[PDB]
Amino acid sequence: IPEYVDWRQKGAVTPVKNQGSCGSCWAFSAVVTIEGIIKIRTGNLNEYSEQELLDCDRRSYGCNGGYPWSALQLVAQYGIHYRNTYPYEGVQRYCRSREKGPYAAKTDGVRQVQPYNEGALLYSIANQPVSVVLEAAGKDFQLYRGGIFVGPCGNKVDHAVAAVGYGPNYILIKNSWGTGWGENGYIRIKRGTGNSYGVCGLYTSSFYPVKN
Repeated sequence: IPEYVDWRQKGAVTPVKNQGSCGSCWAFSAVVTIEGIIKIRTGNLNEYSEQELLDCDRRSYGCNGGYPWSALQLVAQYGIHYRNTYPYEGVQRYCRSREKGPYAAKTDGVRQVQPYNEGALLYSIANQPVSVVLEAAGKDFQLYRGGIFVGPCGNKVDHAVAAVGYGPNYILIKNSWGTGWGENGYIRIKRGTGNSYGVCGLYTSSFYPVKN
């Protein structure tokens, strides 16, 4: 695997989104990975619906939070429409999938990255973007304006995000707080510190879609 990976220089990442007030980060995170794998397999970059996971994953708690792994199973069993067909509302409605016609994409399952393992995360990112969680509740995280973020933060992971690259000293994260946060919506979190949690808990639970 190479020293730098940035899926944006491969055209596999869509613009930065803003989830709003709704605790819909789990849905945001999942759709990053799905836009990623479908580009990698088909050579096309598409935007998919966070609002359909919001409404339709039963497992997760709508605007109160939820699970990128439940969302990514829903897309493996059923599929997902495009974003322009089932646009973001930032409120949980009921599941409208059956109304919006046949799914635009379906994936073939979901895998877990082995947790607490920087190298297994780096090797997964070198393959495609990955859904990751971290502790975002801290002020230092919220106030982040750019540079390689080192904390402070703990590991009471609370927020799902997508890892779309890495370098020698960082992992490159697409967040869902719009472009005025961070580096135009992105954060570079420090890696290689030897905290098996990863900085802010980054190594706690990572999942990626499987598409043949």
